[PDB]
Amino acid sequence: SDHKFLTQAVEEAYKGVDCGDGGPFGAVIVHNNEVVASCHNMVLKYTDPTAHAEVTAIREACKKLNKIELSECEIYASCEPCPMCFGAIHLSRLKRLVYGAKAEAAIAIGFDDFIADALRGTGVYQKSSLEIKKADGNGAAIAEQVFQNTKEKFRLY
Amino acid sequence: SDHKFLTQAVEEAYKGVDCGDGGPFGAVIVHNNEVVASCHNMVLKYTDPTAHAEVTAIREACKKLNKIELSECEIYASCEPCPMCFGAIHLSRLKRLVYGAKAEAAIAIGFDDFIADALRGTGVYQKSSLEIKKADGNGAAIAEQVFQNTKEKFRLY
Ligand SMILES: CO[C@@H]1[C@H](O)[C@@H](CO)O[C@H]1n1cnc2c(=O)[nH]c(=O)[nH]c21
Ligand SMILES: CO[C@@H]1[C@H](O)[C@@H](CO)O[C@H]1n1cnc2c(=O)[nH]c(=O)[nH]c21
Ligand code: NA
Ligand SMILES: [Zn+2]
Ligand SMILES: [Zn+2]
Repeated sequence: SDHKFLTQAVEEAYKGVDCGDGGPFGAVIVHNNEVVASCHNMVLKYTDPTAHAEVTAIREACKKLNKIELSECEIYASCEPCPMCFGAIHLSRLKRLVYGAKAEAAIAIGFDDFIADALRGTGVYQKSSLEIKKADGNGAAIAEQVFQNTKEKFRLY
Repeated sequence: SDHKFLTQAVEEAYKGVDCGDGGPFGAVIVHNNEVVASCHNMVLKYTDPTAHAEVTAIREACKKLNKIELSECEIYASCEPCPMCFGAIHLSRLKRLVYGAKAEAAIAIGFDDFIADALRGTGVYQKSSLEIKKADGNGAAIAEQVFQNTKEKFRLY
């Protein structure tokens, strides 16, 4: 299950950067193995710097389920969510987060050094008790290669 | 000019609570004394937990200026922005943030303890660069009074 949905997020990243919607980032929100939302970064398409893949997926899933909490759903991110996106995941009350690549893989291709303290447990004020799983092995390697692969295909933002 | 725009953000908070759009939070984005956006929390109206006042103001200002960065603009928040909102403020490259009430004022009336380390200067992985001003005197009094005046005028989220 984890491998399938992380793969779907990676494919969303590739698709979004291929059609010019935004950067190579994907996010899939799932409710008991039923995909509620499958989105990618829409910053360029929407002219919205908040339209990251995770925030877009949360918005879509919440309007689809007609409620502002997703306590029965889990989110799969192709890359480690940024501070804004992790805050949005916290506010969404999503019960589990699985992400593929570490943020350093995205920083390596010139992206801003923007890492969520609450995700890595390095904060004084912001804490998290959300279940967080960093993928390993297969899906992790594939997700880390995304930034070196999608790199001549978009301009940084 | 700070007091005027902070008071406008507080007025937005009151209006949003009256409308039932969301909670008592407002945000005003300006460009050299010209209001670019004036928003309040729209979580209940939009069925969107990311639709905080600050995120909504950022979206609307970026739509108005036809770009994803607001380096020439400043933001006034009625209350101390949450981690998600401070991350959005960082991504939007706003040059200055002026906030009225400390987050403890919102916590005292039933909101979650959800405080941004980067705003208070305790961040390790996330480090802010923008100028930050906490309101004093009459602006602080107004922004703090917002939560005492709106208690049980809205549904908590
Ligand atoms: C990586 O890095 C980067 C930098 O820092 C900035 C840019 O501007 O942000 C980030 N990003 C982007 N895109 C995205 C999504 O989609 N999601 C999330 O989470 N994040 C993100
Ligand atoms: C304060 O407290 C609270 C809790 O914690 C959570 C909820 O759930 O968040 C927060 N909030 C709300 N609303 C809002 C806006 O509008 N803006 C911002 O910033 N923030 C916010
Ligand atoms: Na408005
Ligand atoms: Zn993000
Ligand atoms: Zn917020």
